[PDB]
Amino acid sequence: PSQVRQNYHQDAEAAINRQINLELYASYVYLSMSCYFDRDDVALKNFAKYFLHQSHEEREHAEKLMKLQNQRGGRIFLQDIKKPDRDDWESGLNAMECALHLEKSVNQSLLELHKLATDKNDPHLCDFIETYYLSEQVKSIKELGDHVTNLRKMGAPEAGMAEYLFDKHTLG
Amino acid sequence: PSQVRQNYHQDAEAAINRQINLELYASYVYLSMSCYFDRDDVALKNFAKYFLHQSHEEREHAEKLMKLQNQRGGRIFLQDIKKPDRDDWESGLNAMECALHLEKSVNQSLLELHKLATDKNDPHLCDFIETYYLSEQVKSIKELGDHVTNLRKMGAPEAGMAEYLFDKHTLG
Amino acid sequence: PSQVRQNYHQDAEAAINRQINLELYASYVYLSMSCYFDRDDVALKNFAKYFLHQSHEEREHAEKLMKLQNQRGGRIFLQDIKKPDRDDWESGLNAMECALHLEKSVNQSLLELHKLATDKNDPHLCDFIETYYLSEQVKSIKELGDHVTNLRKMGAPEAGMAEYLFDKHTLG
Amino acid sequence: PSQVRQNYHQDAEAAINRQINLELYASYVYLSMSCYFDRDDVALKNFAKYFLHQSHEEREHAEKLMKLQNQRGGRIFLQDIKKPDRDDWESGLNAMECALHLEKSVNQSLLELHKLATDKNDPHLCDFIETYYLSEQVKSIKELGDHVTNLRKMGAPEAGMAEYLFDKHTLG
Ligand SMILES: [Fe+3]
Ligand SMILES: [Zn+2]
Ligand SMILES: [Zn+2]
Ligand SMILES: [Zn+2]
Ligand SMILES: [Zn+2]
Repeated sequence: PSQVRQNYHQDAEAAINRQINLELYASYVYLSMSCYFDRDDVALKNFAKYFLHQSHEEREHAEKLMKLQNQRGGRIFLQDIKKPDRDDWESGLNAMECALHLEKSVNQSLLELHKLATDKNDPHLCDFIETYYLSEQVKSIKELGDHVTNLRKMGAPEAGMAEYLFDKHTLG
Repeated sequence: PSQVRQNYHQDAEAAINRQINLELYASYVYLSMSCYFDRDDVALKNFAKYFLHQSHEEREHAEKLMKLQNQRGGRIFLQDIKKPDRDDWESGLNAMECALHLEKSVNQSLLELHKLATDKNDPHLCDFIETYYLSEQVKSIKELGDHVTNLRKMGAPEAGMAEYLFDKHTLG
Repeated sequence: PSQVRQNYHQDAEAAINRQINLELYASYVYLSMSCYFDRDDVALKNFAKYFLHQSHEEREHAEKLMKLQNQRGGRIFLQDIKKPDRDDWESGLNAMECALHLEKSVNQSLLELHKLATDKNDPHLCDFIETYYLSEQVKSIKELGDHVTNLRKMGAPEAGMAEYLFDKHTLG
Repeated sequence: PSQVRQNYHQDAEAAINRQINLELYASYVYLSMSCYFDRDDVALKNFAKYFLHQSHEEREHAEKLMKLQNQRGGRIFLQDIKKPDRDDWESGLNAMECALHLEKSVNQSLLELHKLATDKNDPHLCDFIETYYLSEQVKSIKELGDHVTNLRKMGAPEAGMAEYLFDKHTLG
């Protein structure tokens, strides 16, 4: 094995590779969303900016897991990054709902990774996930839930000014 | 011919004179729009500011074509600047739709000028159009399309707050 | 069609979507390379930094094509991002040779896109490619060729100090 | 018991005392290494500086465990600090290999301490180890593995310039 490897289970290595792919997939979904709001028939620049930022953040998350894998003496194996489930995201409200679902899915994967690390008595990996991933996900989920709540109350998407004014006030 | 003239077709010279007139016409249309929004019964100051800026930009475009004509040793021949098609522009949404149409018309003229320059093997003129006109037009068209989309979604012109709030948030 | 669309062929739209995928693929290849040099048994930090920068640049290139597609009124359709051809890049010299090949492949695709835009009399798209893609690619190819030349002369990969000293002096 | 003591097992107290001794031992090993590279017949000043820094860091680690022991109401019991296994460390490469082994040994001890804290349901102690010790050790191990890899590739110790140039470029 690698000269640095210590207390690092093959299962954990495999699970980290899976998580890298999921974070890269999430980045790609956000990029798709960002583009949608940049269309001339949608034209919500602050929704576009918000989702592009999220795309860049999920990239960074993937890169930090790659750094971990090498720090522990595992080996990164990349897989195809699947295309997002859709090209047309329908509305600001629908995109925020889809983002909430995605973030909860990523959180579920991270909780399964923590359970594996706990089972394999790998405290460094448990601490890493907690320190850099789990509080970030809880914060993200709460922010997206707040956005969904506000858009729904305002009357989106049927009330035409709702997404416009949300774009200006909350996302601007 | 002029002592500076080289590789500059009489057709191209004539087409540049036509384009000068079209840019001056566009400036005048924008000025008309700007004034409309300054009326006491319309009273949308940021629409007025937006169209006055566009008027000044289209002037500048005309003046840059005049500079080109003299740089290449052509001769500027000015024509009457026709009055705009209307005095009353109806609404913020209607003015933005009319502006989009105008910008697409100007773009079409520039594409015809580029085709002529290409046919006449005039790379300096092709590059000039591309460098200073074609990307400017694509950007303008996309911005106006985004504005039209937003105003329509917000409910303009029948929803009375739509143009008011668009004036404040997007154009302010 | 889109309200902004003018002089934008369906073929060109499709070719831009293909190019977006190729740039995203290139970004992923560079990311794979970057990771490789971060392994404890490779341990060349400036090679890793160099390829991570290239990964981020190719992302940016993809995002600029997405912006173009929306500016012209085309519609972005994303596809799967295929995994790179390998996980183990063998040596600094081999990775630079593979990067040179990749950059030439991307250049070839851009030259085919320019030929299509020329055929379809789309000067804005021709100018865009030239302005933001073709000189960038020529510069990249020349830089990678210079790196390959230097590493080969120095004796890489068999001369053990060659990649070490190149990492320090050229990439540091 | 101490007036502050709460949820702090006698086993944990004993294990912390053991860890204090191990960190003091590691500091002493590093000091020995540092001195070696300061000899007139070895004369690698940046190797000497690197190991002296590591010596001072391992002191600090010991002192932080002493602070913990008193914060939790345990009592520090010091033991002899054994001399390092050798006086002559042979080469820069051999010292880095010996340091890697030592760091892995210290990590193993910390993982055993975390397992004990987990068994004894002592979350404050688990968190302390994770927060200040486990990520520090993973980082140290990866850095030493990278150094060993580079020195081996460069041809150390038989290639006479390898340690000289590594001292200048990596450690300088
Ligand atoms: Fe040197
Ligand atoms: Zn994430
Ligand atoms: Zn103009
Ligand atoms: Zn590129
Ligand atoms: Zn220590």
